[PDB]
Amino acid sequence: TCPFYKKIPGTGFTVDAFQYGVVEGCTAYFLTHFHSDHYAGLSKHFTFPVYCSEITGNLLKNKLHVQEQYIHPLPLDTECIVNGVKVVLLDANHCPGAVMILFYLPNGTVILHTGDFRADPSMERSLLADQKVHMLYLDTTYCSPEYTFPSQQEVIRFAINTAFEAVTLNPHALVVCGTYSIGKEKVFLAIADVLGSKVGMSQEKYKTLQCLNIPEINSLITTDMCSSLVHLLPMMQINFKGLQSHLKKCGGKYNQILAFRPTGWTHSNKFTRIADVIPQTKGNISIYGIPYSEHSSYLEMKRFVQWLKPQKIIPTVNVGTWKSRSTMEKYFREWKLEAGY
Ligand code: NI
Repeated sequence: TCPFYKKIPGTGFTVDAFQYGVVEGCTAYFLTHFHSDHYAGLSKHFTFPVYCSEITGNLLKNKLHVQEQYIHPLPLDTECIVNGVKVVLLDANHCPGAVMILFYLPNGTVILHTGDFRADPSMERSLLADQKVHMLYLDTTYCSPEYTFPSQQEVIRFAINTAFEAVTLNPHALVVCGTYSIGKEKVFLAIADVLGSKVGMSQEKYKTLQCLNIPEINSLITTDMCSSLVHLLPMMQINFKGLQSHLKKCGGKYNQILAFRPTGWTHSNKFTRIADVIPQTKGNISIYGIPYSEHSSYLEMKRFVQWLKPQKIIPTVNVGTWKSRSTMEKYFREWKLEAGY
């Protein structure tokens, strides 16, 4: 049965609620982004209206085979009436196609559902600036002060510089990057651009990337592995055994691998600056864990919420333990007392 924090009061609407069967009283199912914990339950047999971004709608139709007649894509930054209620979709600065949803309830209440997001000061100048929000359904993934990581720009700078140095020292090195979902495409695209290579990958991943409206994409990716010196592999294969086995398959073209594992936060963020990061190495194989996050840091989260000044906060992440819930509620009260709302 559908939990309370996925229902929007005073509407027929649910958010990211496809794994509960037919939800009583739901006339429209919103989907914030195409990540599996959120789309869990959708297939070609789904027969209710789904509201989402154009990019999420491309993935629904091509990857999950949802029939076209039940996909309702909405443009961003645009007031739209859905089943008699005004809604707006905003960019969530998460993965491609990810949105936040503003709902303007018939009784005058305004609700923001962030989906998954990486808060940014640029959001303070979206359509959020123009009016008050009463309730915030908040992505609280890293809601604790220990969660620090660098900007995405710093992380990409480190990766480009590392890859370009390695391959310039040894023109016979292969670069490999791990993936298990959409998001974080900048990691492998920026490295392939510095090296003058396309990115090589499986037919299934090429298919997924072709749904994302990235400009000039036919110029950046390929299924011809032999023509590429940046390869994408499943995240599970990014270990010494899996990489050794991949190197065997490349027909003696290469004699070294440099591999990247984009993770979220890891406890080595407590001690080591991005500049100082070092790989794990075994023989002719090196593996870098790089803290490329598509979720808010604690400080980014706090800044957003103190700017928005919501009357009530409903967390959507870390909601299963009393310890987590009590910790989050303590930070929300701190933020409110400090800023004075
Ligand atoms: Ni996500």
